[PDB]
Amino acid sequence: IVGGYTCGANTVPYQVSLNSGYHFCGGSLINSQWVVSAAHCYKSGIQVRLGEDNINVVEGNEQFISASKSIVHPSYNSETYNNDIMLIKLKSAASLNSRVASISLPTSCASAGTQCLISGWGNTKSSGTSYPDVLKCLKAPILSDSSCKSASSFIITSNMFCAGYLEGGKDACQGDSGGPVVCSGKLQGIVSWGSGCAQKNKPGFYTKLCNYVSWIKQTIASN
Ligand SMILES: CC(=N)N1CCC(Oc2cc(C(=O)O)c3cc(C(C)C)n(Cc4ccc5ccc(C(=N)N)cc5c4)c3c2)CC1
Ligand SMILES: [Ca+2]
Repeated sequence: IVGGYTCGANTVPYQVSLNSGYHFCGGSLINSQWVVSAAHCYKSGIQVRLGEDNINVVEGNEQFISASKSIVHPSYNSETYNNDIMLIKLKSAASLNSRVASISLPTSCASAGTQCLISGWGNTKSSGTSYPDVLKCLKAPILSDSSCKSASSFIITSNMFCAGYLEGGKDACQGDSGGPVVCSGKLQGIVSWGSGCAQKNKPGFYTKLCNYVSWIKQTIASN
């Protein structure tokens, strides 16, 4: 997260860190047994870490649970990033309380102009590299699909939205991948891609989660 702020310990209780010997991606807890992240976060050997603030210190509210199964969306396209979404099942159910909590799925999509909360342990610099230990947060508005298409020279589908600041300076970044965009208490997005971070006319792009609720619900119901 570039140009954001320290969230505060456990203030984003659905935020997870995916760990393979080190933090590599974020995710969102959607019930006691399932996390949603980005398909581009797929790898084997995933441990889900819940209840994290400082990812380098055991502070006492963590739950570390191995993944039993990962399911990348059947139509994920790694060249265009279309359908950048993956479900991860936990080997055991997480214990839910104030510091570890699921985030509601949307019943309708979010509108352009709404300020949403984006969070992660990604790079905090637009030019350099600096990775934080504690969770960072950013409020950013959803931009119109037309604005997003005007800015970018890459493929943008109806399964993506963009959010952020066309002037630059505030954005998600590498290491925030897979993490949440929450708007009015609903998980509306997954950190998916961007041309650099916080650069002028290169906003963040996000998987448009509202398009996937049926797939999420049926996949969970049958697995
Ligand atoms: C859509 C498409 N097919 N394409 C072609 C390939 C391009 O891939 C690039 C281009 C560039 C570039 O410099 O232009 C960079 C720079 C970086 C690092 C060093 C920061 N990465 C890795 C990265 C990883 C995750 C991110 C997650 C989120 C956001 C964000 N801004 N919200 C940025 C992210 C950036 C990049 C990935 C993207 C456009
Ligand atoms: Ca910790």
